[PDB]
Amino acid sequence: MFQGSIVALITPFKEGEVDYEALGNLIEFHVDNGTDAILVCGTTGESPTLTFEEHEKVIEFAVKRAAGRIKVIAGTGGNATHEAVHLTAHAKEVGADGALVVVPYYNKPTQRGLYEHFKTVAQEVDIPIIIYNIPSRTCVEISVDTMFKLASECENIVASKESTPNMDRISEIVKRLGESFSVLSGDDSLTLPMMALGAKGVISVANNVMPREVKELIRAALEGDFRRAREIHYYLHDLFKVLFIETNPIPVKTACWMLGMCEKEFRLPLTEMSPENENKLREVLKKYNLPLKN
Amino acid sequence: MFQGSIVALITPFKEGEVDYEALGNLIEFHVDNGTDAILVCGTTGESPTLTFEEHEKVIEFAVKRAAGRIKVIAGTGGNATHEAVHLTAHAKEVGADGALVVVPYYNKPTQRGLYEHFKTVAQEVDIPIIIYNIPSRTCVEISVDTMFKLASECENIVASKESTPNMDRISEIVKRLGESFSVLSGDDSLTLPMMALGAKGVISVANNVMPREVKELIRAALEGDFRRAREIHYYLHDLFKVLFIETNPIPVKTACWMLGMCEKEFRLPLTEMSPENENKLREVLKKYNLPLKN
Amino acid sequence: FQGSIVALITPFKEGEVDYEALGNLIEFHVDNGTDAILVCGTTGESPTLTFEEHEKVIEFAVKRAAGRIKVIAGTGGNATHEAVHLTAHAKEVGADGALVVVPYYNKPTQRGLYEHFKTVAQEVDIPIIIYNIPSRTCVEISVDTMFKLASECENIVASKESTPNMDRISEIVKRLGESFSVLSGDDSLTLPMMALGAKGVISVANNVMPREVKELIRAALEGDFRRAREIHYYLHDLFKVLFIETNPIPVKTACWMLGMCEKEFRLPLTEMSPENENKLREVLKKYNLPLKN
Amino acid sequence: FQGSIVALITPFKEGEVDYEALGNLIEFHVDNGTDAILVCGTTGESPTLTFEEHEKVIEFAVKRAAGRIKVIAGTGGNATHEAVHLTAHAKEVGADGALVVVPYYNKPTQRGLYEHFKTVAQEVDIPIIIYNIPSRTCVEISVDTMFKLASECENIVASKESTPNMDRISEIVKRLGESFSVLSGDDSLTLPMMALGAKGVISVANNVMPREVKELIRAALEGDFRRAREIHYYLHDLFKVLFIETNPIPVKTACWMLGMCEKEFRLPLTEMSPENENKLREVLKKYNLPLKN
Repeated sequence: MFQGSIVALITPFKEGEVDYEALGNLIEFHVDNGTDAILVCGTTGESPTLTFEEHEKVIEFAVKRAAGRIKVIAGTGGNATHEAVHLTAHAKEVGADGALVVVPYYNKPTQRGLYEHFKTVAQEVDIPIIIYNIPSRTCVEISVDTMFKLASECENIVASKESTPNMDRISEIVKRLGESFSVLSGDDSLTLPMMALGAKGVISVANNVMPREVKELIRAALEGDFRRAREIHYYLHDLFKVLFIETNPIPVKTACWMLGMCEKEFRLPLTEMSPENENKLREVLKKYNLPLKN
Repeated sequence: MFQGSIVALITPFKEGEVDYEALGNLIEFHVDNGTDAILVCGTTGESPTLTFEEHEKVIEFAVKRAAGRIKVIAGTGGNATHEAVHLTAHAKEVGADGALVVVPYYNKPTQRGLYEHFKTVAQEVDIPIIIYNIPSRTCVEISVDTMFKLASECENIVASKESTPNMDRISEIVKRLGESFSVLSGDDSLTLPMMALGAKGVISVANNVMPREVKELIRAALEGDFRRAREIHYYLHDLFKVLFIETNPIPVKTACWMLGMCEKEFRLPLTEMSPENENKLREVLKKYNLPLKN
Repeated sequence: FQGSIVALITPFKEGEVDYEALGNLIEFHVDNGTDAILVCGTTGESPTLTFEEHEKVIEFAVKRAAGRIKVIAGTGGNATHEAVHLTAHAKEVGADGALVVVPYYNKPTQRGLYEHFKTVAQEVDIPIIIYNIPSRTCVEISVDTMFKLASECENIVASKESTPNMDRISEIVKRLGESFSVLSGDDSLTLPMMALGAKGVISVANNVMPREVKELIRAALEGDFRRAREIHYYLHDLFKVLFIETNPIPVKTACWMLGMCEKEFRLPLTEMSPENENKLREVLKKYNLPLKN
Repeated sequence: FQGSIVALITPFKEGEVDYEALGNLIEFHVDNGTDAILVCGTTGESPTLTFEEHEKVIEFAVKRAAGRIKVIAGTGGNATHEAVHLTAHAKEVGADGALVVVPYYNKPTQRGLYEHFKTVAQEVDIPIIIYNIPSRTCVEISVDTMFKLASECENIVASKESTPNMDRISEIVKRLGESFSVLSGDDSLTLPMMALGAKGVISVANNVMPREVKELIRAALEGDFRRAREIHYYLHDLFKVLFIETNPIPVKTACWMLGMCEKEFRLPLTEMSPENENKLREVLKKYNLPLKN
């Protein structure tokens, strides 16, 4: 059921606090632009620097604002199982449609550890769970064997956001976990090839600024029209690349600021772009004829 | 122009010499199974252990025996420019339809060195040239910038065999180089996603064993029917994987032996598979109900 | 900061920090000559300790140590504001230094890393040790950034390097002051790093064979690498087995066998596979360690 | 095999091997204390030399050196039959040893790696040095395979290790005999590898500063790492710049600047990017070297 165009929403900041009015407008932005679901408090949403309480407040707020018009997925994981259980329980409590649980970063648990982590959370909270695999950030990877064991034991574990350049891994997951499981692209530039292999959508960064176009790419792929998919993919390629000229979400939050959707404010260790890179970004957005407010 | 199902043909040996009887039968095998072109003396053909002379002989043998019934591409590269020019000139003289020139391995030339290497070969020999990029073996990669410059300056540098797991590189090549350039998959398990991005075919290891099925996969992709492409892809997945249980071409040549197409003979440093892996290979081939003779 | 420093494990007992075990651990190192105790590091399962447990463990280590042994507090994370607060607390309770890991997971730009450490350093007047371990953080603080940081912040005085790149060690030693201190972040690399100029090690092996490791350090610091090699190769098997599974799984299991703590981890960490635990036991018995479990 | 060994460049002139220049290079090393010369190695552009030139260069070197300095012949490739014949030729013409690289590009299995070296070693009674450089060959010979080879063939006596993994060096030193010799395959890692037990280096840097490198090796062999460190750090800038571009592009260019050979490579190798060549010149000037070009 998790499919289509999903946006990894940035978390607006103002006066060093979560900017709820901007977040609210961001939600409306996606409701009227065709986005299928919003992921709040994810990596792109700067969850590392959000307090545990801001996490629960943002999730609760998003659910209330969206109010069923679009799905709301909450980023509820970390590298501590007990903590992930509590936050996932909260998401369940406040009405979130699903929980995105990242593979534990930094402490590099064994595969048995990864199994017990996800199993513990899934058996504790009756909410759809999406595994989030991104080795380039977590410095560890959940094996397909482990994913298979997890999806088989917990009807609760239904999908995986894959931020991996290995198409072979996607093939393995699609083939082994079967049709009731859903693979979601964790990288905009790889959505087309991943969907050609059976992925059901993408949890996108580019979605933050060009919702309609990304949505179109997804529908073309879902329809099996890859001639049209390629057309959109190559048109959006420049955007996909520039959004990563610096560590995500630095570029995407900066782009949203340029479009007047939020304040140009991050929380350390994240910082504003280098003037040179920020100008490259502005120039790319202009080529797409986006209405820049700042 | 170079597209479809192309086989990276093994080079059969017998009594420590090239087995021309077996090589001839291999050519017949591909002529009546619909293969689009035969590539001889590539990595899968054990070019590393073939003398310059055997290279020359295998290429002429392939062209003459093919007798115009199937395209013949000659593997003519190495890591020394002078000899690459010489062998490529030979391929041209004996009527090869094209030359596959690998990115120099081991000596890791600079990008300028790669530019001069390929430019020299292309300008000296008027034969269509396919660049062969495989970083996992050569330990260096020809940048897209270098490829763009070469393709722009040399009319006969028309394609690239890409054995890379980076779909983004494929996107970059398709987008930056003309519609007049052809990208060929250099990895059987990656053919589907690469063609979804615009690749025109594959220089395959698997079609040595199942040419009809692989061509069917290519046909579906070219027609844009990725639903059918996926069915073939996943059907052939076990085959694609087992053929790399040990360094290519050890398993594929062993598979050809089991099918009775060649002797189970390699040239050191290559060796026969371990008894255990060989048995695992046989099990996979039986699963595909292949007519094993050995 | 120099010598044999131990990246101490954090004992657990039925869901909570085991302070009696931790207390014995402190005396264990006071009695064996260890130069300093690092609490709440990766080896101490910092990832699964709440913020309150961090500050609690840090104060407990300082107060129970009572100046008998130097205490270093692991106070970093990937959020600058939190790191400042925890580092301030370490300073507040009297820790001798603060180990601040390079932000993990969010991969800050070098400018971000600069501002991260600068902020903590300028806010808390306590000696700071940068902790670089790319294999876990998935990002690396550049030597250019370290140079700039050490040049501007007088209290940024050292770096724990868990890197297999000896060239990076050479660049740091060469570019940063003679005063700056490079501490090995990998037991297996202590000898080569010290031959290059490193001042010591923040070890994992220290948790079970404090005297032998201290011996390795002394020989290296004395310039007697003939002897350092003798100790290095003798402890080689120990060094390797301690990483048969993700650290601190092996070392805590070893401490348990030695009767130094309960066999309890916090998920996602788990007990070793029975076959790897058997391997660990065999190695320990080979060093004739008095196992109690 | 030990001490300071030079991976000699191969001078070219008008598309042919420049024997006059080569002879002078040999005298240069006899005059400056180099322990052995390796001809037709990666640094000597073996990839672009014909089998014929390989034979010619090796025979020329032995005849010129005439025992005043040891001569090691690069005789390997990724084809076993070919390596046997070239190695046989090296022994025939009087080479003191043969360096056989781990097969590149075709990625043999460990069994193939075993058979490759075993076949060469059993066919030719000449001391053999294994050359492991994963960054170029794209495969690595495991310590297990090395152990099996060294145990089986008395003439497989050493390994040139171009790896940044000190743990691999420790493993080789500990597992293989005291007789087996590990030689650094990277100038910047000679110090740490020797601190671990390596016996010398097959260097690129001593092509231009033979005396200084020799002193580094001597200090290390004597166990005086304080002195080894000052030389290591003194030569760091040189070690670094010699790899600003793929070796041997920088070192051959340096030799040309020193007037030791013509500025000529064989494609696919090319002259340095202009900006990089200028950076190289600056570094050599900093060392006050007598530049002729």
